[PDB]
Amino acid sequence: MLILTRRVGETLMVGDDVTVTVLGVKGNQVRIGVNAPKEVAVHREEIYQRIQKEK
Amino acid sequence: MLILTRRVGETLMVGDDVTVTVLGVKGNQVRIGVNAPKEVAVHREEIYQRIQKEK
Amino acid sequence: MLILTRRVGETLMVGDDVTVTVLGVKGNQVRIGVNAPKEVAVHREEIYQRIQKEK
Amino acid sequence: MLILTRRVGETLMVGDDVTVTVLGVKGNQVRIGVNAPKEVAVHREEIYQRIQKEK
Amino acid sequence: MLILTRRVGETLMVGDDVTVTVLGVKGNQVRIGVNAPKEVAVHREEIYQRIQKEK
Amino acid sequence: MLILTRRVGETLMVGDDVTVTVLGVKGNQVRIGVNAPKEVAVHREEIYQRIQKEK
RNA sequence: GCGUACAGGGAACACGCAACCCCGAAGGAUCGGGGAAGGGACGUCGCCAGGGAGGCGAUUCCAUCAGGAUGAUGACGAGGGACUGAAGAGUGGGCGGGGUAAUACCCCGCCCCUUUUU
Repeated sequence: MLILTRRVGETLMVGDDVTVTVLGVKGNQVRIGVNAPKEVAVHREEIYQRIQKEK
Repeated sequence: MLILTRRVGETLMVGDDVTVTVLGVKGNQVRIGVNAPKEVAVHREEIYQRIQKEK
Repeated sequence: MLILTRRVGETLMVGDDVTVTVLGVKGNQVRIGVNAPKEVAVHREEIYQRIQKEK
Repeated sequence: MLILTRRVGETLMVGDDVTVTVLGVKGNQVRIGVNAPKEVAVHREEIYQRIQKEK
Repeated sequence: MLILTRRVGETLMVGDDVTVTVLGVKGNQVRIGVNAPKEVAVHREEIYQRIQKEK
Repeated sequence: MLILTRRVGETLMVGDDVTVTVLGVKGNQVRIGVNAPKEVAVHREEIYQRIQKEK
């Protein structure tokens, strides 16, 4: 928790085989990248997050 | 795989129950917050993997 | 009175507890930023607010 | 918040009677030059602000 | 077969004089042009082959 | 005659026995030219056609 | 990612464009509509030779060291209430001195332009 200074092009083996990686910083948006396996779902979509909060 | 944009002080629940969360940007560095639970580990990249597999 | 040659995105507080910053510089254009509490006022071209003050 | 887009020397007074001006821009450096009285304080957010935080 | 790597506007003759070029690429829908003689029954994809199959 | 939309490889035959089908897009270059019959002299891009014009 | 000379009070991002995704009930021709979002996209830009098929080149505090905690530090006289500064280069413009038979050019003390120093 709170790992400061993971620079743009690093962080290649974190979590466990899920690889959260910073790929591109432009101002105040940070294009994060998850490479989780296909049996583990990733959702960011607000309305998909509201329907994962509903059902 | 590429989630679009996650901005400063957002990103409530992504992936599984890990809350990979951004905590601002000071220049060209980031501050990733990961509140994964207390039996899964989050270590950094393959330097530590080659520490343990050369021990 | 010429306190500091302020860099792009340098400060977070200048003077007293008013939180006046900068952000965004395109050439000679410098976008100043005031994050004051809303009970006090700020104006770009104050000639009509001074003439309405005298009214 | 992002109220004003001044170039070099375009205004000399911003706001009410607190006298936060802009007097010359050295490119990326921008010069806040004030004429607030001695009974109110003017400071910065620097190592002297950490000195005033400590003492 | 797989006679690939043309750039924008690159090819002008494929086989005999049928003049199949490649226009600009916006997204993934490529803009295949053809400037053939119209006496051959060139069309779109296999829905028109289904149209001549029923006809 | 200029079909503006074709998707990535969704055809197998187009028109008569020429069967233009794309496979891949990176940059602004494209793959083309699959599955022509072998009896017609197919060559590219144009400099071999100028070489046969010298013949 | 690129232009704005424009513009008014409380929106850490105002107008084009590009860029992306989807539909056509679509054609003999660079045809329309919608949005700032959605889905598995190992992201952006650039070049080379060929045939029943695929390969190559460059990327941002690149400032370090450390964790499982809304961290430490490395960066300007080194801080300033006089409308404050200090240091270093360069393009130029004027003055005076030197590189001295002499002319032109190039360095040095002074003032303005650009740029560097949390």
